[PDB]
Amino acid sequence: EPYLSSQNYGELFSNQIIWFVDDTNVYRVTIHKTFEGNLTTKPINGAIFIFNPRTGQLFLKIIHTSVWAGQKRLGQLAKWKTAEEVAALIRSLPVEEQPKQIIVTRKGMLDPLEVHLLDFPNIVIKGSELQLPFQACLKVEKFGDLILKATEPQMVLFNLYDDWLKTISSYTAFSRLILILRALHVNNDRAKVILKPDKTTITEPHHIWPTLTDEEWIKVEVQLKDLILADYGKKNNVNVASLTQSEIRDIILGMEI
Ligand SMILES: [Cl-]
Ligand code: NA
Ligand code: NA
Repeated sequence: EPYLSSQNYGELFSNQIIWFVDDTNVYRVTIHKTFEGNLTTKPINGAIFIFNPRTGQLFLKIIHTSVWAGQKRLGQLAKWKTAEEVAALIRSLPVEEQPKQIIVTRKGMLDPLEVHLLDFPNIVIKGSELQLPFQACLKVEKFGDLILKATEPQMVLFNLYDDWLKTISSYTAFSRLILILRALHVNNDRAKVILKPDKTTITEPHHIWPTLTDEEWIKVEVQLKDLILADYGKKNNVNVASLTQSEIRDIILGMEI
């Protein structure tokens, strides 16, 4: 499976078009109370996240619950549907915009993609030793509201780097994005506080993330990193002070240490 690693991910920022494909939340449920009072779940709209780490481009394919109607083994179906939708997107693009590499968030996507991309034999499909939680996008109201409200499947295009590439590298933007996503992933409440340093902190309507000065981003990034390491340390009973620089890099990236 896992070719992408914390020691070769510099590759991500070169000339080949690369997509991460996350199928984690294609078939999706929410917790709800039955009015009768009891706790249980109900299926809600899902999404495929398809992400280019150099450009910041996000293809968001909303999956309406109607696809599940009358089907068994929804976990399996979700994987096969994701592969079908990724293949469809590739075919819809001119050859010069088609990816050369697909990196799957989950190994379960390896085989379905191989089968659907049988007519694109030179596309490399690989797993990742990292664990980049694109699912944390669901905790961003913009995305959470859009997916939940959908009445039909649809593709919506976004960019997860906002205007950052005007002043910082893809690597630096990726590193910022991963800090944001992993922080949201592990502690939604604390991350959103960190991402709102001033009462005047706002996000532009055409953006995903707050408008912050260069200096404000530095502080945010320190605080997010601090949150991720403390959370990890608590979960794994490891003292943060004991961590090496390399271990810290691995933790942020979601890699096993
Ligand atoms: Cl760059
Ligand atoms: Na992984
Ligand atoms: Na700026």
